[PDB]
Amino acid sequence: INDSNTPLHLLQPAYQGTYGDLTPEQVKKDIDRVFAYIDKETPARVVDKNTGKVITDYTAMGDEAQLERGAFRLASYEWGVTYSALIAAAETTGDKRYTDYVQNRFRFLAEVAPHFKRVYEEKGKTDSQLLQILTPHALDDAGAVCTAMIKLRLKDESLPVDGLIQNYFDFIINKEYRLADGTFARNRPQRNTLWLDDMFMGIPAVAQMSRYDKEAKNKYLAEAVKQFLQFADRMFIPEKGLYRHGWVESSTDHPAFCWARANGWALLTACELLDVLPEDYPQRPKVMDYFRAHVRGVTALQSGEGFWHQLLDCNDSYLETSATAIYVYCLAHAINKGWIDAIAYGPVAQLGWHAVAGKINEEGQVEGTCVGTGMAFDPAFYYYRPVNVYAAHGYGPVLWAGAEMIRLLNTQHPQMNDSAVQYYQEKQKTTAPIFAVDS
Amino acid sequence: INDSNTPLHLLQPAYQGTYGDLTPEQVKKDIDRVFAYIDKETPARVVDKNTGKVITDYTAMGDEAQLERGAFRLASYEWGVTYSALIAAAETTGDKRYTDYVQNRFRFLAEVAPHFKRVYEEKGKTDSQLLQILTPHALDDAGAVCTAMIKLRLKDESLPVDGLIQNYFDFIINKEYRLADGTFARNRPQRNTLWLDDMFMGIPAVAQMSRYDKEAKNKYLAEAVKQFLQFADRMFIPEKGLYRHGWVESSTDHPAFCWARANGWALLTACELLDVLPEDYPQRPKVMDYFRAHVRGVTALQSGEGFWHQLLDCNDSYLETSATAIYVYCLAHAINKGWIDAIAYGPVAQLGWHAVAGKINEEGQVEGTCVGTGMAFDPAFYYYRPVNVYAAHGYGPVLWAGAEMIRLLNTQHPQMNDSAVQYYQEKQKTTAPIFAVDS
Amino acid sequence: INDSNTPLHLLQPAYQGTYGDLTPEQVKKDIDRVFAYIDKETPARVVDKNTGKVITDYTAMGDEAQLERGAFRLASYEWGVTYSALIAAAETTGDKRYTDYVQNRFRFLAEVAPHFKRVYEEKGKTDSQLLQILTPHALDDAGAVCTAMIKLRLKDESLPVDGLIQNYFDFIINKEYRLADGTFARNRPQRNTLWLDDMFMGIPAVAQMSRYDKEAKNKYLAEAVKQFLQFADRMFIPEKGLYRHGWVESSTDHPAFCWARANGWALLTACELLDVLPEDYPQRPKVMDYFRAHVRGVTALQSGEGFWHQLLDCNDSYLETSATAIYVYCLAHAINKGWIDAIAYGPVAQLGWHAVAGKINEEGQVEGTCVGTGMAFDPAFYYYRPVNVYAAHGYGPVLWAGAEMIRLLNTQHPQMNDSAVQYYQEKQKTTAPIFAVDS
Repeated sequence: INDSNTPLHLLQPAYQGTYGDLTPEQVKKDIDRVFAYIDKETPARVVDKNTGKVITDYTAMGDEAQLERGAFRLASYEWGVTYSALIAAAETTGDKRYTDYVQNRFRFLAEVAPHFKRVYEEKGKTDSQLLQILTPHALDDAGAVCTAMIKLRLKDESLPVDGLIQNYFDFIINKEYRLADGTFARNRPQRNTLWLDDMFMGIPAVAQMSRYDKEAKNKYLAEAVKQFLQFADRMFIPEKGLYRHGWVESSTDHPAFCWARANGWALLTACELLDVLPEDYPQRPKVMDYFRAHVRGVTALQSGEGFWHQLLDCNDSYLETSATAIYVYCLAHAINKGWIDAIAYGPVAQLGWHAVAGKINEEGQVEGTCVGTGMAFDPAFYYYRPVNVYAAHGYGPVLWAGAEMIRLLNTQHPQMNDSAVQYYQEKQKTTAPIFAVDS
Repeated sequence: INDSNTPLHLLQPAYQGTYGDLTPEQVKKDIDRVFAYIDKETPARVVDKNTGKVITDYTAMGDEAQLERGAFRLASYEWGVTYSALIAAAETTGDKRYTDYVQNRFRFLAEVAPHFKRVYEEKGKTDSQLLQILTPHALDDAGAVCTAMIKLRLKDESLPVDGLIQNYFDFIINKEYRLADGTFARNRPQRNTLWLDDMFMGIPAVAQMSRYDKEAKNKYLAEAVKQFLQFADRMFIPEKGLYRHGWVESSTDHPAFCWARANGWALLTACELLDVLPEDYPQRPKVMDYFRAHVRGVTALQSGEGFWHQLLDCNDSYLETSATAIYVYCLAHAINKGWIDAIAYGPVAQLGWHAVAGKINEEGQVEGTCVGTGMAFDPAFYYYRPVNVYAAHGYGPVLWAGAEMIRLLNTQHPQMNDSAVQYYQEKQKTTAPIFAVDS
Repeated sequence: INDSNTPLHLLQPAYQGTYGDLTPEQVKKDIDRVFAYIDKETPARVVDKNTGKVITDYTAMGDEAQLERGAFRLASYEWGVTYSALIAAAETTGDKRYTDYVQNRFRFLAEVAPHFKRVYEEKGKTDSQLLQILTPHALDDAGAVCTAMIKLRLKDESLPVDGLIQNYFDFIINKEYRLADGTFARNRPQRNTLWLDDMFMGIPAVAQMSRYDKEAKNKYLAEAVKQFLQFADRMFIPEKGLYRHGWVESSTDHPAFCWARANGWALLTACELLDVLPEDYPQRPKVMDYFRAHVRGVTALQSGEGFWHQLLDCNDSYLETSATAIYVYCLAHAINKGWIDAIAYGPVAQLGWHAVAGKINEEGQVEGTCVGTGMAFDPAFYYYRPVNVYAAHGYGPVLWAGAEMIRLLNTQHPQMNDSAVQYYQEKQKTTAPIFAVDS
């Protein structure tokens, strides 16, 4: 084996993860494993908190009743993402089990919410999970879930979630704290702080409400855009093509910690907003320009393992799964929508999927996901955020990425060429390992 | 332990070093350990170089006499930093032992210098340590020590260091080699070379002399500023917010090796100069702008361990203690002075202190300090500079950083919020792990 | 051993590879080891492909005849580089063995080519290595070899390579696929793709043909420049000072994978072109500006080990030998030619040579060379390219770098100063470890 008798250029590279060909059947097998797992870990039942006995007489129950505790909460913002993912997966795969799940959980929450409200009113206390639904106090308690409920209800008028949607959205649009200019804000950890996460916690709900409330379509399109641009003005870093995680209004400098998951939330927000805006919307160009600039900054920092780093621009920080999945979804979606180039980005998405699929264990858990994480102004905090299989943030994104990869693989015609994944818009009529595209 | 039954977001991160709360008492305990150590390793006595017998009849001694050799030289530029550090520490802590040390060493050097001069004149030879004091040949032999002597003498007219100050400063201002435009320069390793280190070796002395010589105040303020800006024009790299270690006038390109300690010296020079300049000094804005830009470039490159890298912009180069300490001092000082934002930078300084305190061993030595280091035009030289507990460069900076951290902690009200260090200007009236700041 | 009794600043650093002084004799010893090895692995004989029996009656042979297979192919583009390297090495060292080798191989190929053509015409098949020579189909099949043949023939009118040169160049200039604007291009892996490698596969041949065909000098100088600038417009990344490996015309974004070897090919192309252009050529300034900007971008990313990384701007990608060697050649050449500064770059080249020489094993093989590598749009492909001693790409560059380092060391007067390699244009009259340059 030498230069004269071997194509050294065709030697099998020693990848640590998987590389190369991907079939939509394999992607579906993997999201089905995650789906089967989360299905059994998100029970839609009321039980006695002391004995675990199933409660079915909701009119009679009291402060002993709670939602059965599986590994993941049904109405956390993390699960808001899962619900949106499964709505999308039903569409790209045609597997109605995915939407049956969302139907079932939403109908269950709609059914029981009023009874728990009555318990709270009579007893002064109830399941803390129900207080999140009934009395949200932050966009984290409302937006992602509200967004998914709007999406499904617009596909099914029989879905009885209007009461929940109105409650959630009344909080978002009328009660949530904002800066003087209206930008969704927090007073933690500092007064008048913007969190990159709130682009995603707040904007998709507003964008979807423009579709749900006919009377307020223009008003909500404009508010969704206004939020987007008021956040991006302050938080985007044009020199890097990345967003800072936080921005404190009083601070005279605004240090950038380009945390991967929140950068995922910003990329996903652009996708959610661009899914709704009319193609001739007058501010669409500015939003699209921001999206495209962010795509370029994020993708340049993909690691050799296909994952992205916890701090995106710090290649000594750990590789994190949930952000990686979010980016894969966004990139596949943007290619599918015609927003970004398939030749340039298809292989990025594909490699990212290989990376993510390698973290779906035999049980269907998603490994390597950063746990719930707030805002810091030092790098040690970010570098050392724990990872755990039970961090709920991994699940939605993996499902959504898989769903979108199936669409991408069913539309495009990727093929290995010279040992590299290449995207082709027409099927190449060759099995040669190295080839030129015909005229 | 899962998403439903655990706050995974409150799990204890597996830090390698310490993180979080810091009390001024702990900082003081640590600088006291360093102080006790250096006190016993910097003897202020004359001994016979052959027998070690203590010499007290200075009028009678000859070329056998030398300063007793402890681990660290009393009048090296490294110890010039230590003296300035201890002057500062006495002020922020109120511990007069720190200034007693400086008083003692300076009075000893003032006392013996004239006798060693007489030995040199009569015998043609004396202790090489005394030749550095009596006949300096480089800013390294004069500036940092002269600066500290001016600082203390202005606080104590009984301190008999005027002869030493005049000798040192005559060298600096009249004998030191300069470029055509007056910028302090060297002819090593190449003709007409600027060393970033000389910002610190030369400028603070000139700035302090403006305070010491009433007649020449304006002249020395102007020269200090002129040096600063003539160095920064050539050596600052605006695209990085960092300084190059060296600049050779003849070279048509000026490669940047952003060596951490010398970048510390440049940051410290800005602090020393800004401590002296009137707030309405006409060139102060340009100096402040340079300082602020350097702060932003340095802080962005802090590692996940709180240390900075030997080459700042090379995250594969070793983490170095002395530079880290210098940055901590500069950042705490700038916050204390109102030059930079506390919310943005307090946690940077605090993490850096945790990092540094972890390198103060039980003996009181400072580990991980880069040894004396000249100028190169290749990266291997910088990457492989040895570290040693006896590198004197670590001591001053750790003491000075600790002193300034005590001030910072006694003024600000930092507190953990959502597992991250946050700086508050008013004490928050809560022990909740996660909280919003009140209106 | 402490601060008072030891120059800690003069302690021996624990380098992993070699550092410091380099003699032209040592460099020559190392290239002689590589040369002896490749000499025995590149046999210039025809043999029966079944038995290995040497064939000397070329007029009588048939489709059984092939070039004897040693470890490296005689007319691959990799060996085109080797031939140019050895022409250069003969000049800087005066060792005629180097040019005797090239003479021998070129005369052998000139002698046998017509016989193999006759076999191909009569039998319909022949040695695939001869089909590359006789019927090139890509610049890889022609340019580098053609370039070397022109170079030697212009030094020796008796070298009977005009038929091969005309055949190769007819392909390059008239048959090779180009973009609409004339830029040499490929239709793999995508339609209308530019490969950074083709700067080197195509431009030097065109530049040399301007010297070989008197009638077409102006025409070929202009075409060489036009190619250079049409490639660089699209492929250079001014913000990084680096080139992207690929550029697909249809893509709306052009992702940058700054692959080290192809960046070497672009740097080498500038050297080959600048060797030919008149110093008053009207577009020379634009070419020189591109060269100088690339020098600055490449050199800033040299690792602490002296090697450069497989993806230049990804410090977590492997250190690669062939690119490193190419850069060393380019830098030494540019210093020797007066194009870049010796003080700034001599130590870069010198360290790079130490790095490369450490990969020349006792057998004379070159270790750590990336195998033949095509174009990807994901980083995993690049990060995981295999390395192999039989990758032919290492040999030419090491030889050429060594040859040019000998010239550099025989012209300049480098010397250790303060433990760092420093370049001096006049021999310094001192053996002191640390010194100032005299007035």
